[PDB]
Amino acid sequence: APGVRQTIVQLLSHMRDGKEIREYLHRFSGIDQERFAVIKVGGAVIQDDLPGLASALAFLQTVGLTPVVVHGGGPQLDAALEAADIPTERVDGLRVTRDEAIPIIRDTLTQANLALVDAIRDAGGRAAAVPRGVFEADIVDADKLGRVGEPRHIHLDLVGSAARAGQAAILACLGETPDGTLVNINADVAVRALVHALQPYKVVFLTGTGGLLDEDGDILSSINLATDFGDLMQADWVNGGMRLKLEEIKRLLDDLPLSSSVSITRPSELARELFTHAGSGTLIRRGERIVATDDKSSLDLGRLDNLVKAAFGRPAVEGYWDRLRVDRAFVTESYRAAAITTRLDGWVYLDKFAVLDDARGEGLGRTVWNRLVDYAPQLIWRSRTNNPVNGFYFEECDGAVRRDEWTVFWRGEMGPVEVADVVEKAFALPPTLEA
Amino acid sequence: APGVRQTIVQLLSHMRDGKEIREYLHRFSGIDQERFAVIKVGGAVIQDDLPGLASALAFLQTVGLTPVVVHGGGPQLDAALEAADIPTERVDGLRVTRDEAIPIIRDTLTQANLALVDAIRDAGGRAAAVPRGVFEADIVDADKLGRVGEPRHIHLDLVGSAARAGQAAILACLGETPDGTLVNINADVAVRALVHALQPYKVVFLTGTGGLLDEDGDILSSINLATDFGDLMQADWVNGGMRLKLEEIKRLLDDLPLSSSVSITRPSELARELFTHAGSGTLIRRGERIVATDDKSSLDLGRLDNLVKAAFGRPAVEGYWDRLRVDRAFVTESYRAAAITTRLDGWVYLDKFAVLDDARGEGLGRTVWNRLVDYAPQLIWRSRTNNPVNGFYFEECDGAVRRDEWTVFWRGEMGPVEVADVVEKAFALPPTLEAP
Ligand SMILES: CC(C)(COP(=O)(O)OP(=O)(O)OC[C@H]1O[C@@H](n2cnc3c(N)ncnc32)[C@H](O)[C@@H]1OP(=O)(O)O)[C@@H](O)C(=O)NCCC(=O)NCCS
Ligand SMILES: N[C@@H](CCC(=O)O)C(=O)O
Repeated sequence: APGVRQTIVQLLSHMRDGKEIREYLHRFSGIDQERFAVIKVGGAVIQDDLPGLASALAFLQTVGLTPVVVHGGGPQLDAALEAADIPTERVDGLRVTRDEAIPIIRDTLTQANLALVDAIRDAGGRAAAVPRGVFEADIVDADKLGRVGEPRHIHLDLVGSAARAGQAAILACLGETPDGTLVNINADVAVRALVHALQPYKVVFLTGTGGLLDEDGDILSSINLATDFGDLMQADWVNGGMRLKLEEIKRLLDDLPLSSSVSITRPSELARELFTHAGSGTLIRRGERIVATDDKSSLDLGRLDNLVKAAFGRPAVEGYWDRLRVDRAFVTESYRAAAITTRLDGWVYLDKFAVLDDARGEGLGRTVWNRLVDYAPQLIWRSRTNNPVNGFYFEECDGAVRRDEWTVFWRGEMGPVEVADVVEKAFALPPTLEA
Repeated sequence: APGVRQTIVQLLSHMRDGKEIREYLHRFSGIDQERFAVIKVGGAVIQDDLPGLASALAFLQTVGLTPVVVHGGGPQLDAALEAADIPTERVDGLRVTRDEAIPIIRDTLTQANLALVDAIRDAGGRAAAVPRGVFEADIVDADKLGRVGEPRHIHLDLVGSAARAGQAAILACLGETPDGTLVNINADVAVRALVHALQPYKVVFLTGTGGLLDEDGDILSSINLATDFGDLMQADWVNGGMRLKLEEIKRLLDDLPLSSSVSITRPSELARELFTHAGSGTLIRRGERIVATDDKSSLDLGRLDNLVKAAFGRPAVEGYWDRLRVDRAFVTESYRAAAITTRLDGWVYLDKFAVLDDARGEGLGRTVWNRLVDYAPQLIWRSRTNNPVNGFYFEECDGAVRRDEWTVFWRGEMGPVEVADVVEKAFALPPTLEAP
């Protein structure tokens, strides 16, 4: 109680991710009991890597947060104890469970549950076993699915306790009925119900794969449901399986504020993912729409003049804006990330790419970038040999010429000797921000 | 002890620099508690920045790491030494300090000691006051230099005590003859004797400037005495002071094991310095030497084939090694890092750069590489897209062209036409290594 809370202040204040951590914590003080963070976790995780999952969640709690873990039984019961005590598995719609199957489920869930609760503590944490008592559900089928039910009220009583106790709540997917009868609850429906009730600021999905994947099989860093979602469903390259993950994640995020955001990762990266503007693994949000224009008189110059001053660290120089010509402006509804292109001897030129810290974190920088380079297949830009955005530029560039102070990039398909003459012109261009 | 450990690690394991801090712990878990560091503090730094000082020294103490911090009063001591008076004389090259200076010196350092010890604790740490009882010296010269001495034997019992208890041992520079006589001790001669006695993994020199400087006047991230010490000592931009500093830093490091490393940095930087590849100071190793040669014959190509199978995921194609026509090669004395340069339509072109993780971190990747780009001012290379070292490449290139699979870099002033030419060539060169 004494030594912990304190000896991480005067600890992670000498660490490198340290200031950036203290700051989510503080601002993530939309405490309200357990409004902290709901976390679904695959059954094939509690199995194939417990000590990690358990170290992961222990860190959260000893750092400040109060996770509300929910868990399934996949491998451990979809296999083992049913192909074993020989009741077999009956899949109608998707998964029924006659009377004989119940004591197997009850048995196994309270096992993994406890497995996890104890593991966390083993790993430095404080946790609380909540195997039954939260999910009150009706049995909707009877003659069909046998003994499966739907969450008709959430009981936070027991969760509430753990929260004030400094413990993580570890909840299994069993629910009584209004008459006290046991029944199974697939975790998809059960995370909806819980996440509505609590209204959390964060929603993690801990999977073995620990991510969600772009067109090129790489990890999909960030999704803007507002802009990116449409194309995403109606997209040949996104499988049916993932399409659901989406149809079902929007369903979640639409039930929460815009403060809210879901994160899919694997435990070993979960922390580096909740506390870095980088991240690791897919982060999703309702996000904002982007307005795209070429009519300057259609732009909050003063608001933008703020966006720039804030992003760069210095003020644009006098009457810079009134002069500015403007080929195309892409600005996010909130004005927290913009790109403005002028022209240069007939090349699309990136005059300002300005994005704010928290805007980078919601993955909007990326979102503005995309629409820009979906506009300008040939694009020239410069940057200071300092601006730490250079590395993001270098992976988007196709060309790059370095000098002591400036660095010109291109993203067209022209060649070293074709750009040659326009590359020189960007270097020649004068600073439009001060010292 | 394995109680603290277990958990204080189960935290870092999730911190960006968690891995390197975890390692230091494990290394220095028992019996070597006092073998981790010999932190020397400028008398000037206990003056202005005492709080920040304590807060670093404190942050170490609070993760497992128990320093042996040594100090020497400096300025506050000269000011006080002129108060009473009789302050001057340097007959030799060290000061002369006579009987009258003593009572002041001892009570001046003693106070500085306490000051610091109590400071570390306020900061949150745990420390020990060792104002005297560690430095047993003989007395250099009677008449000439007064009551100055030279350390002969180090009595480490008081520091094992501290270290053993999880406490940073704060040692002040005060001597004591074998006939009991108390005596003045020069900090440098005193730190050398202690680093001997202890054989630390580290020897940190804390200052205000917090780093050594290059010809440019920027900071000198590192040094590789095996290679860099000759060059540095003939250079006309390396003044006296800095020569004399490197000299001493060498005498220490020749006396420690290989793993040892001297850092000179600033209190605010100590963490970054000791737990990031980069740090915020000048870091010095004894290091290993590099050979340069036009003479493929004169190389262990069997080793090299490994160095390159181990760096890259896979090994060179069949016959790559026979075939190869070396322009120049720089291989490190241990074949943990090598640049191999061939020729391409005239230009020097970089056919192999391979640096193992362990070597990349010790700072050899750069040592080979400076040696390369020094030989080949105009250089053309290439790298795959998914290559770890592309960022360092891009920091070092003068321009670069990127295609999906590969990327061609270059250095040196080089006309557009000159460059597009050679570039389309290096894109053409076929895989000298096997595929993924
Ligand atoms: C650009 C250049 C390198 C040549 O290649 P190119 O024919 O123009 O084609 P590009 O290099 O532009 O195409 C490469 C890019 O397309 C992109 N791309 C392709 N598929 C993609 C995908 N699924 N997702 C995202 N980006 C994708 C990339 O962003 C990539 O570069 P990257 O490595 O930074 O990611 C050029 O500077 C050049 O050398 N031109 C001169 C031509 C010549 O023959 N010169 C000789 C004498 S005149
Ligand atoms: N990336 C390596 C060589 C890879 C290859 O050409 O096969 C280098 O340039 O040093």
